[PDB]
Amino acid sequence: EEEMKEQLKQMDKMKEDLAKTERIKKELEEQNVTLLEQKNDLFGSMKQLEDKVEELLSKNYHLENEVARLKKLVGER
Amino acid sequence: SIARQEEEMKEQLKQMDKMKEDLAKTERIKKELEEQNVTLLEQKNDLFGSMKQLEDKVEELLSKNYHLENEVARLKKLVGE
Repeated sequence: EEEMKEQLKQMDKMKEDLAKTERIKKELEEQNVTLLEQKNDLFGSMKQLEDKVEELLSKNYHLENEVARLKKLVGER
Repeated sequence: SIARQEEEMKEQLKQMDKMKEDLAKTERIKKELEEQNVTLLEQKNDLFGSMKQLEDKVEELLSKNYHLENEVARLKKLVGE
């Protein structure tokens, strides 16, 4: 009579434990998606900065050569 | 009702095992997710750090560019370019 209890009771605790663990799992999943998005956004920004760096290093070097050329023409130093 | 009780306890135990099995699977996925989130968080902070270093580099490159363009304009004005 009171034996089916101990098993039924245990089953209830397990049903609860499973529901809880699943909530944590769903929570971790949401965090995972949020982190992946934040990374992709960061990668994109880094790409734009890297391109900008390449663009400026190239323009500056050319400008430095031009400065050198224009200077010899005017007789500067 | 006894044969009925036992038959129910057997089924009950079968459901209990299926429950244990679903819990153990959820736990494996949980740990895998925890580890992935730790890795993602470390990479995020690293990217952030690198982004700040890149911005500082651009900031300086922009100042050199500004000065160079001023110099070239000053010179081209004298030559006639």
